[PDB]
Amino acid sequence: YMFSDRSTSLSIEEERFLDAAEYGNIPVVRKMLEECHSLNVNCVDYMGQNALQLAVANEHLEITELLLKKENLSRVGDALLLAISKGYVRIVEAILSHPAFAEGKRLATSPSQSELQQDDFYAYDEDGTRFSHDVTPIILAAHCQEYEIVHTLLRKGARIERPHDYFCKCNDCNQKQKHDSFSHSRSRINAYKGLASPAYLSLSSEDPVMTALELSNELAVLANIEKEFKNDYKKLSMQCKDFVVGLLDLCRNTEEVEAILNGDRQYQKIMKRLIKRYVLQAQIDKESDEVNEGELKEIKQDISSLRYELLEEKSQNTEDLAELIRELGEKL
Amino acid sequence: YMFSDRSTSLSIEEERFLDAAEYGNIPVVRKMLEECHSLNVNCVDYMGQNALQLAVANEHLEITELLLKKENLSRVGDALLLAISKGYVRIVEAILSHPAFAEGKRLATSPSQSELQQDDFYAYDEDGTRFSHDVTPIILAAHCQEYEIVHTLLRKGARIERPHDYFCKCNDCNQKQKHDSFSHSRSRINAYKGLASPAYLSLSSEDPVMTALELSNELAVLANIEKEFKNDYKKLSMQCKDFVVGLLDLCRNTEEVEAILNGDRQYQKIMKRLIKRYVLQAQIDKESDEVNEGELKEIKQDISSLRYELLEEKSQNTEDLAELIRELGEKL
Amino acid sequence: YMFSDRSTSLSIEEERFLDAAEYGNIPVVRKMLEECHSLNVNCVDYMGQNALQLAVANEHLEITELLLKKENLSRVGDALLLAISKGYVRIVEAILSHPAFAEGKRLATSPSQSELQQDDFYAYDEDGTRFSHDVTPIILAAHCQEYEIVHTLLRKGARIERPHDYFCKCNDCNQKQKHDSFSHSRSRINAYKGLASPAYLSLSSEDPVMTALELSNELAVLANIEKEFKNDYKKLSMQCKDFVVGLLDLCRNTEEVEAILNGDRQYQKIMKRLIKRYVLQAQIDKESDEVNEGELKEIKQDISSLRYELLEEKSQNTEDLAELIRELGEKL
Amino acid sequence: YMFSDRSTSLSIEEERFLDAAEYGNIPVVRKMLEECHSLNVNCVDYMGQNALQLAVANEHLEITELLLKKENLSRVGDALLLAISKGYVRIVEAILSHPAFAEGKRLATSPSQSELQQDDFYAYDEDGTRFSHDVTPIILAAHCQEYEIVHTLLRKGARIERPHDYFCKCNDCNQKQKHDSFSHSRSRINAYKGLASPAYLSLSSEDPVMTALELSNELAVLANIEKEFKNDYKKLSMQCKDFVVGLLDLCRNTEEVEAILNGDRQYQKIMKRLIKRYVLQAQIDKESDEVNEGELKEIKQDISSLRYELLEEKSQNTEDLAELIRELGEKL
Repeated sequence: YMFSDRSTSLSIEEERFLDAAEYGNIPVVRKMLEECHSLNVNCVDYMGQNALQLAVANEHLEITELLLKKENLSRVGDALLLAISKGYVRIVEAILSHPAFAEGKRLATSPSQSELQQDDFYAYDEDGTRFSHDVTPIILAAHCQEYEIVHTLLRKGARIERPHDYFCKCNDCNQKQKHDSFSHSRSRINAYKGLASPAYLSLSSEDPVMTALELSNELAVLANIEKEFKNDYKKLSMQCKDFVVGLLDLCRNTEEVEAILNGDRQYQKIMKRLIKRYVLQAQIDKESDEVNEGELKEIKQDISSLRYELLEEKSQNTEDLAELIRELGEKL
Repeated sequence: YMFSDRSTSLSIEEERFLDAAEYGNIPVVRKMLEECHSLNVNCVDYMGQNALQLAVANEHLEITELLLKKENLSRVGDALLLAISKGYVRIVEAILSHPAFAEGKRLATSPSQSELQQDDFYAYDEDGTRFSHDVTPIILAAHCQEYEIVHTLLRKGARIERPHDYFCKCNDCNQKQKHDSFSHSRSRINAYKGLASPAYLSLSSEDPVMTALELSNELAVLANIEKEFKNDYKKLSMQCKDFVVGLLDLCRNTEEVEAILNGDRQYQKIMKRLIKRYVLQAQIDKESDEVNEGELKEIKQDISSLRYELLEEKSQNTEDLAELIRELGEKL
Repeated sequence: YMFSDRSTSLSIEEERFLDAAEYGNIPVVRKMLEECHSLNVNCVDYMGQNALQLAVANEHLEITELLLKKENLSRVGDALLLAISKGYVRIVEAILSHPAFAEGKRLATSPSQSELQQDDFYAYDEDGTRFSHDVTPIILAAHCQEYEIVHTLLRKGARIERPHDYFCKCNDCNQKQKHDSFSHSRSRINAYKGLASPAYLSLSSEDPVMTALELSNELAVLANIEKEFKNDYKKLSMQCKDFVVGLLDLCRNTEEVEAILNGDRQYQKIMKRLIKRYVLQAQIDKESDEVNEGELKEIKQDISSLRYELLEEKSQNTEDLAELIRELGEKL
Repeated sequence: YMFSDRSTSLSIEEERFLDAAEYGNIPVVRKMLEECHSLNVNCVDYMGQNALQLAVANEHLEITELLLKKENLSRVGDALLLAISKGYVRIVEAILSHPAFAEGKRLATSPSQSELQQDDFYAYDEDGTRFSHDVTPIILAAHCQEYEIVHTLLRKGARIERPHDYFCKCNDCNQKQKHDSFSHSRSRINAYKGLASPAYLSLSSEDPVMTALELSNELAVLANIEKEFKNDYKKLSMQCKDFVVGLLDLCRNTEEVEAILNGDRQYQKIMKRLIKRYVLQAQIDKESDEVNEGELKEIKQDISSLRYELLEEKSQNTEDLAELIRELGEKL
């Protein structure tokens, strides 16, 4: 009558490996990755998550690099999605060095259809995604509003494609509408929430005030036309108006105020100054929010990882050294 | 006129051992457990708590394993109850390797009556329990709503037995009613709060929506019938309705919505997907609560434990090494 | 025009010593305490506080023990008051091993008058106290409501003496009234706030319900009689009523409820059980408050202390070892 | 279409150096500063910030001292402004040992005009300041209300010059008014907010009650006269009234109350006592605010810095030692 995902009982090797991957015990993971050639690294815990997922979820960077050194690894895309969703920057910039993300071939790609074609890349528990099918890395990065990850995914040449019209009549949109209505509406609202984020507006365009105003008007039209999610499509336009008002408020000089209120070389330079000012201001105001439990969980896990590394390092130190002095003590 | 539990004044050995067990000083606890054969490990502090209780209450895993290596230890069940009540996962999974919990013979057992028979296992200060007598580990795990501990205690084959009817007329229930009324009503409301937790509902049944609805109706009937705790029995049914509404809200596909709203292979697979989705969502929303003082207390105690371990380890390192180079310096 | 307490500019020795005492740099403090015989350990910072005060204020236990090894130290009583006011338990139990607190001769002593006689023990900046003159350690411990410190100061045989009547007519009270009115009223309200704390009520008497009720009635009489602080004297009686209601609420058995509501061997045992239950419950509810900045300041200072200790320890390690291998490399 | 400040793609040397400066990896920064003579230390990240700015923004003191050992460094004044704005005390007291702040020649200097003359000292991204041009270090220290930094900048002999009259008619004020109106009004309100801070009032004058009252009346006059920012000029006067009321509330003796309410040797001593009492009280009440995310970011970065230092130190330890025992093992 029990709910258990792992139907097969877990061996002692997989148990020590998964607790070591959960609590960042780096050197015994090195030992298990080297000496044990019967160690299935695609093992799952009681919930059904991989050692890479357990390593990413607790912010251990070193074991994530060490696991990415292996090549039989799976569910890497969901590890990237989880690291974006919690906002671990170095884990994202280490996962993006995997060969599956070499040319950007999986980051935000509409010609390789994620929802229509069973690509099966972003997946966990071989049965479904951790988010919607329409959610791609840069959409989730815009949803979580973390600026360094958005800039890294933009430097990889991945962007958010604007959704189609409310009645586009092309057979792709008609087929995606006919297969599921609620999923299609959720895809549209998720892509528009990704488009209306201050991170993507600040880092993706060249005239962010113009793009923000056009998006606000377009979201108001899709608000009053569409009946499902009729209020959230107005909240996104309110977020765009909030973004352009925050750009107005961060101006110091009267030249900056006139450059925003006019919009029209010099304008490119003053917009590149104001975008940087707004990014640093929003970074401070994200650093001035109250503290949730997950950050202390990260700190306690990093402390335990430090404990394991230092204890084993000094133990292997005294063994490797006392061997070489034992050779003396026997030799002399 | 002073209140003091330990009537006997504490020796210097017991003082150093209890401060070392309070602040996680691992190696001097190893030294006191080895070199001192007159060390009563059942010593109590000023409050009256054991070294195992002081070690569990501050989250020191290593000294908890080290104390469980000993065999004259007492009050292990209350250490398990305290580790469940604060939610230390590794301490629970290390305490459950003790031989008193080998076959599950003490976890959630109604044929071995905890309230009626003086089992005296879950006890502190030889005079009473840290909770009610009806509180067993999985009931407290459902009360604290921690999912990994509930899954571990369920894998041990322990479950919450449903309480009897409001007038069962069997002589066990009549005797437990005649011995104490307030204690019996508290036992009933504690067991029903354990049954209505989202952790036990999500991890214990096969059709959680059906069990949640049946429990909500049963709790509404026991709400309007019983006069004592007349509102809390409605709050539990409101929690069950909140649980089934949260399951409805976490659906993505229209197939998932239809699978919840109908209830009737494919349904087993879609329920095993939705239960995992709800578990991960509730884990995130538990990780998004504000921070209390006890977590920082845990972090400071782990930092002090790390300090003691590293300082003594490098000190014993330089002594063990400088001895072997002193043998040279005298020999050559 | 500048405000500066230290009129004499600070030498480089005193500067390195005071920054090392501020940030817990243990080994350079050992070096400065040993090799420098011209080091005035009563030096003050820019504010005017001693190295012991700076060491206590940031929770460094090791340098506090090291400074208490010295004997020319001053302002120890204010260090005890500061450690009580922030609630550092081990620093208090280490400061109470100083010879000035050997027999309890300074803890809570009315025959050695603190306000009338210029004892000059609890002092900083040679001009005044960090609190009122009537504030003694156990009064401040009752004000901060920390239970372990109250129990430690009670085991030292220090207690809070009840203030006199509103018109006592003894020449001591008349003289203390004639010297200052506002100071005398503040002394009375501070001593009554110390008497009405749940810590002192729970740890100081044998029948806490009777003492709490008598104190609540006495505080209501002094509320309606006295005009100055007319509402706070009612808030203390409300705190006493809150304490006895919390004792009523923590009862499990009907025997415990009847033992509270009656008050009259068996009653001594059941009160010693309920007092322990209330102490543990209030300790949990103190550990369930939100987090202030000072705890993170303590954690960051302990981290920096750990960094300094480990870095210097491994540096002195490699020097002490490489000397003894250099003797070889030159000898062979 | 991408927004990127660093138009030149970053080399692998600059990448390893900037990630090492971001996450406090001290020894590889030592290695890159020594062995690489083609390392442009004025490199910028994706945002456009220097290695000194990235090192200051995450509170790494050791790499900040190490970078200040170099002499081709730029944007030091904005590093000082950032360290003041986040309130890192040791980083400020280490940056003020740079030769650009030797005699106080850049701290708060009106004869060397910061807004009128293009001094280009406090700058980032070669295009603008992180704050207004009128913002100098002690004005920002008064804005952030951190007392140790205000005292350090006051001991450097830097002060806040009072702004001119609302119509001063001198050609400097007329020219600064004619060049920009909004910038001039922002400069006036920023300087008056710096003057009305409790830190500058408590640490800069000799009779703080008189200065606070004169400033409150002057700010009320500039409130009712000036139309722009008409309410904030009243909020500053309300802050001055709050400051003098807090000084009244912190009095213990009736002599202290009479010394405040009169204002008129003995008065100098009692004001020097009350100013110290208010400073310590405001320091406690700043340490009793809720916790934001940036403090945990500082703690996690210090933990990672400790990890890097200890791991490399023990690695270089075992290499340097095993070389000298290898010389033996080959020699004997």
